[PDB]
Amino acid sequence: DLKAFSKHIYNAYLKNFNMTKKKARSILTSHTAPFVIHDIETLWQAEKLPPYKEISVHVFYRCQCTTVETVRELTEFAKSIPSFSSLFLNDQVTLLKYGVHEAIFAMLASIVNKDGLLVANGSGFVTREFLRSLRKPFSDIIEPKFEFAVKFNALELDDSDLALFIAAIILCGDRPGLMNVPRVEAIQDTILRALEFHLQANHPDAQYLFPKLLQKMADLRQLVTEHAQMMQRIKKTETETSLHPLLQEIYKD
Ligand SMILES: O=C(O)Cc1cccc(-c2noc(-c3ccccc3)c2C(=O)NCCOc2ccc(Cl)cc2Cl)c1
Repeated sequence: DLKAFSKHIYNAYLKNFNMTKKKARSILTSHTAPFVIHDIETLWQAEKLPPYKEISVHVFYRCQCTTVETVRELTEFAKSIPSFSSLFLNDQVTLLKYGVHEAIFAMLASIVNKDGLLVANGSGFVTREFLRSLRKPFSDIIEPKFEFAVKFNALELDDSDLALFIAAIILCGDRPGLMNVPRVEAIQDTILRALEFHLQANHPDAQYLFPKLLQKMADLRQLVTEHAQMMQRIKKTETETSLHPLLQEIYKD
């Protein structure tokens, strides 16, 4: 039953991610106010990490922290869904490795907002204007994600949808190096059907939300590809930086 499949996943989502969209959205609106980060002053105030010699590189190390923690929650999430863990440990790793960042930007969108994004599970808010004022290499690597999130959040999906959405992303039998490609495709088609079903149910007036959402899934594949290339260049031109060994493993390709 797809209805039972969409709920089981949704709960796996509720149990593995610290920041849900429901919560994030209310903060970015009400309840209590986050600490705004817009310069050396405030960023440290908020932190009151590898060796950094400037603000830009510093923020670079921040994002990594955010993405490492997310890769962790995503692994736990990806494991909470039975079928996935049945796959060979290798492929399990493959799926995560190549789909990890797509799952990250899609969810981070839930934390994003026109003027900035929430950090440390809502504790603070890093303004977009601050990010645009960093050395060219770093300023424009974060920006694309802002434009993506904004358009993405527009489809106005909720955690119940996201749960399925990121599942359909992590379980992509199209990643390079999969052993049992067919079994992955099998699992994904179930997810995609639970996704299909669920949407038409949860958002009945959004007629093309599904084919439209699948496209956003494509924009992410593209978004990450460009991101990896920029990571590449930051590794090549900003010899002073470095990346968490975990990210070091994911960016081996
Ligand atoms: O490649 C990695 O795995 C890590 C990495 C390295 C360099 C740039 C980005 C990257 N490019 O755009 C994004 C991005 C932008 C807007 C919304 C969502 C994502 C991020 C990203 O991972 N952001 C999360 C942390 O946001 C933080 C946290 C703390 C601070 Cl003080 C500042 C920032 Cl901006 C990620």
